[PDB]
Order: sequence, then C-alpha cells, then structure tokens
Amino acid sequence: NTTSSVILTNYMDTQYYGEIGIGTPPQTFKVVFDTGSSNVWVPSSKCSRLYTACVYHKLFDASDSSSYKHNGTELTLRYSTGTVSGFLSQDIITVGGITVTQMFGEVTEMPALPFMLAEFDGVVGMGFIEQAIGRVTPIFDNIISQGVLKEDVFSFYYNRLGGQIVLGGSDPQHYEGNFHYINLIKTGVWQIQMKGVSVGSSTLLCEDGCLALVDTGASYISGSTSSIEKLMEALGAKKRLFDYVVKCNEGPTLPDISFHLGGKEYTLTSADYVFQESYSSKKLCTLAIHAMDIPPPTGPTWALGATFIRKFYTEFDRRNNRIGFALAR
Amino acid sequence: NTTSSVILTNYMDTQYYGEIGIGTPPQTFKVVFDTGSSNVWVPSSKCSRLYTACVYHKLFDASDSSSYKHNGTELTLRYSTGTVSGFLSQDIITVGGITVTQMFGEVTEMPALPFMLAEFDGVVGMGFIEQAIGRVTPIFDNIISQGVLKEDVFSFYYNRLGGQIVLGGSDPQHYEGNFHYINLIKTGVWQIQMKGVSVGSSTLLCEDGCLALVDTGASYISGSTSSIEKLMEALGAKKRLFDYVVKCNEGPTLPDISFHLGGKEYTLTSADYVFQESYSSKKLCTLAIHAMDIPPPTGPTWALGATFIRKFYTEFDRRNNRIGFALAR
Ligand SMILES: CCCCNC(=O)[C@@H](C[C@H](O)[C@H](CC1CCCCC1)NC(=O)[C@H](Cc1cnc[nH]1)NC(=O)[C@H](Cc1ccccc1)CS(=O)(=O)C(C)(C)C)C(C)C
Ligand SMILES: CCCCNC(=O)[C@@H](C[C@H](O)[C@H](CC1CCCCC1)NC(=O)[C@H](Cc1cnc[nH]1)NC(=O)[C@H](Cc1ccccc1)CS(=O)(=O)C(C)(C)C)C(C)C
Ligand SMILES: *[C@@H]1O[C@H](CO)[C@@H](O)[C@H](O)[C@H]1NC(C)=O
Ligand SMILES: *[C@@H]1O[C@H](CO)[C@@H](O)[C@H](O)[C@H]1NC(C)=O
Repeated sequence: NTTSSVILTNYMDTQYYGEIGIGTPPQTFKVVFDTGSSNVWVPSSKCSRLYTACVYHKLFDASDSSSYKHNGTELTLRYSTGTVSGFLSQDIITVGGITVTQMFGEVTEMPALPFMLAEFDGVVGMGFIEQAIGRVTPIFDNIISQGVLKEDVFSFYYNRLGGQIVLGGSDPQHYEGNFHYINLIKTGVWQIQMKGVSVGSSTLLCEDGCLALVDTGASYISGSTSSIEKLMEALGAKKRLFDYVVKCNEGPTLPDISFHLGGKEYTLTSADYVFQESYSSKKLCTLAIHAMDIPPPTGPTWALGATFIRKFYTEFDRRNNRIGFALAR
Repeated sequence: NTTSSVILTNYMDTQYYGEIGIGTPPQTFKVVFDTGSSNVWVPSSKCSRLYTACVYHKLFDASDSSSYKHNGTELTLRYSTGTVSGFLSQDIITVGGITVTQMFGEVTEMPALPFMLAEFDGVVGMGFIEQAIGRVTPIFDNIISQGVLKEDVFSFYYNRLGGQIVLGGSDPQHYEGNFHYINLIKTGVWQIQMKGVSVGSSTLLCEDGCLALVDTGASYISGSTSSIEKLMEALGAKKRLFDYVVKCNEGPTLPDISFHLGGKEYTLTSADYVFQESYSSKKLCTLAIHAMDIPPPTGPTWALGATFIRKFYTEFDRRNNRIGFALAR
C-alpha cells in the first residue's frame, strides 16, 4: 500500500521541521510535527506587522488559492509555551506526497516570545481528536481515511537530513535491532506509563510509576517542577531562568540518567543531554531537560521530547494503540 | 554647564532604547541603558551567522573606524537573562552629543534566546565600576571625567518619544511635583532599602525591609522566587513558563500593589501592571512582574524595572549617592 517519507531539518537540536503545501497552487510552509497536539496552523496574511513574528515568517494568502473554503470560526491555541489565535479555515494540504482536504487554522496573533525564536512557520499536530481544539479532525486521521498507507503508523527519526518522518511505516536504515512496545495507557493521547527515572544506578524519581507523554514537538525532556528540582539537585545543575546549567568543564562528570519504560531502561548519558559547547570551565553548558507543569487532565506527566527521540527511533502505532522504540542510527 | 537628552523608543513597554555612535565615522547602534550593569557592548563583525541574532542586528566593523584601538582581551557577560561573549575593544562613542573614548566589548556570541527578541543591538551599562566586568571604566564615569555636565546626575523617563534619558539633569516637563530621595544603601550598585510590599492595604512581603535594585534595563518588576510566589498567590495569578497570567476579564479586579520606599508608598494599580490586551475572558493577560533570583552579593533583591519606572520618573544622582523619584507625566 503506501509509505511517504518527510525529510526534516535540524535546527540546533531544538527544532526539527519539514514542509507541507497548502492551497492550490501550493503555498509552502515549514512546520514541526507535534505528537503533543492535534491542530494544524500557519501564519495568516491577515496577521498584523504589529506582530513581528508575522513579519519574519511565511504567511498564508487565502485569496491566492482556488481550493480555499472559508469557515471563519475563531480559534485559540494555548501551548506549554506560546499561545496562538486566529480563525479556522479549509483548503487542501499535501504532506509527504498525500493530499487531503484539511481544516486548519490561519494565525493572526503570534507572540514574539516564543515565536521569534522559531525557524519554522507553523505546526501540524499528530495527536488524536481528543486533544483537538474545536473538535476539528486531525490531519492524520484524515490521511488514514483516505485509505492509502501500508499501515496506520508513523515514525520519527531525529538526527544529531536533520531528520526524517515516515508516514505508514519505519525506515530501518535508521534504527538498530527490534522495536520495544509500550501500550497506550489511555486512548486519545500519546502517553504511556513510566516505571522510574534513575540517576546512575539508583531510582530517584517516579518509583511507584508515572506518566510519560512522547512529544516530538517538545525540544527537551520535561518533568514537573518538583521532579526536575530533585533531579537537577542530583546532577549538580544550576537554575537559570531559561534552562538548567552546569559548568562546562563538568559536563562529562555528570551521571547517566535512565527511563524505565516498559520492560527496558532507556539511558541517556552526559553526551546525550548536555549541549557541550566547550570543555571550558567558567562557561555554563545547557542541559536539555527542564521543568514543565502540564495541567490535568493530561498532566502531570513527563515529556520525552527531542532529547529522547534523538537517541531512540520512535514509532507511533495507531492500528495497535501503542508506541515502539529502537536505537537510532 | 551641560545637559543632553537622549530620545528613547518604546517597544511594547518592554524595550526602551536609544542611539549611540561608535567609531569614526560613527556607526550607529540602538542600545538599552541599563542601571543594572556597567559594561558597553555591541555586536561584532566577527560574529558568525552561525548565530542568528547576529544576522538580524547591526554589527560593528572595526576596520571601518580610524579611531579603533585594538585590545582583544576576552570578555564574558552573564546577565539575569542571556550571556554574551566577545573581546574588548576601544574607540570613541558619542551619546547625547558627548564624545568619550571608551572601552567596549565587541560581542561574537549572542544566543537566540533572548537576543532574537531584541529590538536593540546592544547595551550601555550605567552602573558603577564595581559591577564592571573586567574592571573596565564605565561610560558615565568617563563622561563625568570630561567635566562637562551641569551635574552628576542622569534621569530616566519611560513612556506608556517612547522615552527620554537626560544626562546631567532632569526634565520637568516629565514629572509632577518634587522628587523624593532615597540613599544608596551600599555604594557601587543602584540599590536602596525597601520597607514593605503591600497588597491592597496589607503588608505581605518585605516587612522587616529588603533591598530594591532600581534597574532600567529590566522590563518588569522582579522579586525572588519565594516572594513572587506569595504575591501571585495573593493576586490570583497563574504561572506560565514565561510569565504570570490572569484571565483578562479579571484584570480590573486585581488589587493595587505598593512599594514602601523611604518615606512613601509607591502604588501601582491593575492598570499599571497588567498588559490588558482584552477585557475578554478565557484570554490570559500578562502581568508585568516575574520572579528572579539574583545571586549574592548583589542579590537577593527586588528589581524595580520599567513597570515601575513608567510611573515614577527616576533620578540617578551620583554627586549625592542617592535616587529620587517623582510622578511621571
Ligand atoms: C492546543 C493544545 C496543545 C496541547 N498540547 C501541548 O501544549 C503540549 C506541548 C506541545 O507538544 C508543544 C508543541 C510545540 C510545537 C512547536 C511550537 C510550540 C508548541 N511543545 C511545547 O509547548 C514545548 C514545551 C514542553 C516540554 N514538555 C512539555 N511541554 N515547547 C518547546 O519545546 C519550545 C518549543 C519551541 C522551540 C522553538 C521555537 C518555538 C517553540 C522550546 S522552549 O521550551 O521554549 C525552549 C526554547 C527550549 C526554552 C503539552 C500539552 C504536552
Ligand atoms: C555582566 C554583569 C551584569 C550584572 N547585572 C545584571 O545582570 C542585572 C540584570 C540587568 O539589569 C539586565 C539588563 C538587560 C539589558 C538588556 C539585555 C539583557 C540584560 N536585565 C535582565 O537580565 C532582565 C531580568 C531581571 C529582572 N530583574 C532582575 N533581573 N531581563 C529582562 O528584562 C529581559 C530583557 C530583555 C528584553 C528584550 C530582549 C532581550 C532581553 C526581558 S525578559 O525577562 O527576558 C522577558 C522577555 C520579559 C521574559 C541584575 C544583576 C540586576
Ligand atoms: C465551520 O466548520 C464548523 C465545523 O465545526 C461549522 O460548525 C461552522 O458552521 C462552519 N462555518 C461555516 C461558515 O460554515
Ligand atoms: C587591554 O586593556 C587592558 C586594560 O585592562 C590591558 O591590561 C591589556 O594589556 C590591553 N591589551 C592590549 C593588547 O593592550
């Protein structure tokens, strides 16, 4: 049946984006594919320059598409970081060589913080309809509906060809060994149960289990405030407003951290979670983990983002309601 | 004797910048005048595009100035938000019509977060030599040395002509009534003692006194984490990663807050500290106060930034080692 690959661009290990086409003739946008949300949005032409982010990103022109079909229902999307607003609209979107008719948001309010840090123009949510603001049907469900993929699976490869997403399968040239599957805990959200976070060889957190959201659109690993505090305490890291830091010379003295998912320990070492700019002292190096209080019902949960995904080739399987991981290569 | 005015630009109540000229012929830069630090820096030509902030800001070309005199000593400047590095250099800088020969840093490392949010290109520190990285003499001391101002005072006017700094005096067309002075607590830093932070009519914080740094280069009012927690609890605000928020419809139900400085209560009302984008519910409005742990020896202290200054015309008096405040207009 069908399998499409979507080539991603790695921007500093913190932004992995690819391209989609909207409208007829197609208008191209760079978007992050986020498993933590389910709406599609891009910036709109109706966005005021009285919003800088809109001056520095690609804007979608409805009047230039033949397939545009107006909706206009208002839309507000509150993310962990960043809130965007605009109105709903409909047109054809093609990603990976597959064209679907999709309801997407045209954004007219895009805050500078965090959008001016953005190298992408928008977001394509790869979550479930239960997370979809406006009960709008997610792009992948529509894709599935079209009945064309070999399987109802999608895979993420984040590199250290900055990346690659495979719709309807996996690419083995990017993972070593077999996959290890963990079942969805609840349906409607990509979350699984975690059985412990260990430092070195000791279980410090989440000992009586906890939840992990597997989120491709989160650049770092997240944990609740209370947990990250305890963790950083253990690693010997300092809190900055924007990140946890460590003297760069100490980067390689930092213990390994491991996530107990399902039947395995998934370990990240100092090399996987420190942005080792220098081995120089008196120069603070960033850790790729930070705190994030995700409100219920979905939170509190950890969030295994790009720091994790970079090491573990991730498979999102919609037929079986489960997630598989294999070592990336 | 002499008085110069420096016209500032208000960018969203969060960035107040003006212009200086460097080199011969002069190279123009927009800089924030920060009373919280003492070095001068601008971006350098030797900055890599492999740093986006440098692609979007004005860069200083040493080779194009006749007056440039090479130094090259390395320099790292760690701010509350943002760390910049580069090397030291010397050339003439003119601000406000006064030319001095100054040692400034040429920045070659400028992180995206927070610099891509920057509408200015650099910083001009208006602090004391005790805060000067590299023991480099501050621009104002050099100005003073030139022996030309009417007085050793500088005044800040932040508007809601987005602003105006007066070197060597004050501009009365921007303040109502007389000034109220508070003595420096310690010399070498613009910090005074505070006698209480009240909510409504009750003293909630800093009851046995505390320290306040008067910082023009801080967009919001700052307090230590423990204090802001208690304060926000009292105002009924929610914590976002980047700011404290409140439902916009509640903006005007928020109590007044008052700072007991010296012999007066300085009160900010909901109107002064909420970024009232809408009176619409289900739409989070930003408070202009946040938490900031300033390490000792200077910290812990509060930081009365632009939110404060906008309401209270501030005078920094170097002859007498004190700070005066008057109502802005
Ligand atoms: C509208 C319903 C959305 C529901 N879901 C969410 O908000 C999920 C978060 C979500 O996956 C979003 C998806 C991204 C897509 C890119 C644009 C912003 C949002 N991620 C974030 O909010 C995460 C935070 C997080 C980590 N762990 C949990 N949450 N944000 C980030 O990683 C930020 C992503 C980003 C990167 C560059 C430019 C703009 C934005 C990076 S960042 O945290 O601001 C920083 C720069 C590392 C400090 C939560 C619930 C799990
Ligand atoms: C090298 C020695 C410096 C020593 N001094 C300081 O760092 C002082 C902070 C200092 O006044 C600096 C001066 C500014 C000048 C503009 C560029 C960055 C720094 N201010 C900050 O770090 C303050 C934080 C603070 C508040 N209260 C205490 N500290 N930062 C800000 O206000 C940020 C200023 C900014 C604005 C736009 C673009 C870039 C940067 C705003 S922000 O906090 O990031 C935010 C966007 C409101 C979240 C501390 C010690 C009082
Ligand atoms: C927009 O589509 C939504 C689907 O939820 C529908 O309720 C609404 O009526 C549509 N608006 C228009 C103008 O068709
Ligand atoms: C730079 O000026 C500093 C002043 O602290 C001095 O110690 C250093 O020697 C100067 N560098 C050169 C090359 O003159």
